[PDB]
Amino acid sequence: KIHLQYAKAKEADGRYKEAVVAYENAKQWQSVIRIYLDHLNNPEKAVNIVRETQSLDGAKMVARFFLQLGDYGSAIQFLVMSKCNNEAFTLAQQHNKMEIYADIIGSEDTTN
Repeated sequence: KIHLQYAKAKEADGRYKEAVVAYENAKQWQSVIRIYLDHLNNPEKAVNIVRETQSLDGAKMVARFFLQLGDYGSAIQFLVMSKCNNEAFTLAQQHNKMEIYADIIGSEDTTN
């Protein structure tokens, strides 16, 4: 919580130097994602928490911004749509319909 205090303080400045530490130490994929996706935009940065700390829908912000390509149907599942059984399945249909991309989302945990 002390780190989160310094996080709010430096956020008022704007330097995400170690505020990501301030967040993830406080177990904030929330604040990590807010700051990085807001500025860093690094898929690896958010994917850190996404693939080792189970970041929920904060990763989904990254995909919400990065789902603007033909092969980004993987991106919709690259971040796993958080917990989603048909959101990413609607996205798989959505290309025109993408059965190949649907089974691509079926690379591990197709649908639930």
